[PDB]
Amino acid sequence: TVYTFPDEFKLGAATASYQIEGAWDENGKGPNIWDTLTHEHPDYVVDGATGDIADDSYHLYKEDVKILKELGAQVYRFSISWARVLPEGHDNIVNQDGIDYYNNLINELLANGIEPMVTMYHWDLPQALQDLGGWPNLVLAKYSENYARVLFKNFGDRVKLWLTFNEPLTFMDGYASEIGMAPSINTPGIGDYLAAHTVIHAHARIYHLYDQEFRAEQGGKVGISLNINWCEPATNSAEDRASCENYQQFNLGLYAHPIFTEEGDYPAVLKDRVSRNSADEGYTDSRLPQFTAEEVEYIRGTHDFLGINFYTALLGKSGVEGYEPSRYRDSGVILTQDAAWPISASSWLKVVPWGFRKELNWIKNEYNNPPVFITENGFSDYGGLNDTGRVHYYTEHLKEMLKAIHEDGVNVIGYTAWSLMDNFEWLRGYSEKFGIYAVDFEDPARPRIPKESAKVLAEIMNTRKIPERFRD
Repeated sequence: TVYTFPDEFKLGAATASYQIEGAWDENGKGPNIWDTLTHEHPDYVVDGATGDIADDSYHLYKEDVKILKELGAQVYRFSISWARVLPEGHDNIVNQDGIDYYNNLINELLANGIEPMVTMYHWDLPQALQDLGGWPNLVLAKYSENYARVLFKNFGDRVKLWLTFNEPLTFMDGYASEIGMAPSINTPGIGDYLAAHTVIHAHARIYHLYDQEFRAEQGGKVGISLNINWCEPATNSAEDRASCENYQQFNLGLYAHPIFTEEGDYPAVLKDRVSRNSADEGYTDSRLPQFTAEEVEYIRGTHDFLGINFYTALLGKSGVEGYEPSRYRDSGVILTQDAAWPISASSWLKVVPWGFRKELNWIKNEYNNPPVFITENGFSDYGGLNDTGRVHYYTEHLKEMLKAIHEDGVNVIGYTAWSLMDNFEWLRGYSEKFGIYAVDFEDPARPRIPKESAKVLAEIMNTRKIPERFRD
């Protein structure tokens, strides 16, 4: 039984718009911040790669559905490109080609018995909105509401699973480095916190919009996808344990405390440590923005489930490091990775499957066992179809998740593998492969071909259990 998926549990695979679509300026699509980064700053990206074509899923979406059907996916998580739908960012112009494209994809999925799960914002902000400052400018919360209204109105009759944002912990870092994630602005410790603040407000406005304007008719669920690494105490000391709690609160709690707790607001440790550090550095005002009591009440409770992206673990020990100011320095933990952990093709990603179970338990206890949908989990290599490392990664992580469900009572409701196919891996270009299907980026037809991991995941989805040969 510990190896069998619950009957209602949903299994599938995930992608994101800029990573797969191409057609970056086709049929009225406006430019986004990743068009700008890859066009103006190819020195920031491995091989100077761009998403101009990527998997060409704008043209090849029927092929994506075909492979999802072959895999046996019950759910397909994908994102909508804001600037494909609203080319100017604002809602004055709706691009009918963009509406037609996502309707075509949704209708194709449903005709093939696959449920769509839609991420509204997966990092591809319209450049016109970044020109106002982007996420640090709170005016984007209302713009985000207006974007979501267009999405609910056009697609919500057929889409019943929504994520407002994907990994704001990551995309806020686009405001903490001059050479990093789009829009590549160097305001660490200041602009990244402002970006988080706007995202939380935007998420809450979108949830309330759904309640007010769409839920009665559409009957779907709205969540958010938050990434989090497990942080294992370097030693069993109380002080190293404290540092790991700081990590959870500074990385997951930054977003999940305001939304998923009864109290709301940011975690106390986040407010207190930033306030103290800001005072010590001579600022009149804390670098952490504040919610009013009315905002705390508006934001808390804005969820129907929690989306989690889980990949890896770190070791945490008591202490402080990093540049002043920065979120890492403010967090009061010294982070490392254990040399013994198996590696991937991504410097940050080590294979630590038991960390997944620990993280799921941390979330269960902190947030009172919310329904959790694993919206990403996956592994990188540099190429190859006989992807034994990826097969091991998935079978181990799925076993650890099933223990969390069956042994630990964690309410995990679904799981989408990152990714359906090799795609544009952001600053890593096409150099790091996360797909269960391989794609030849030198072939204009971009054929998708199954790796061993696709075959193993198909076997898992078909049998609804971990095969005997992968059990302990």
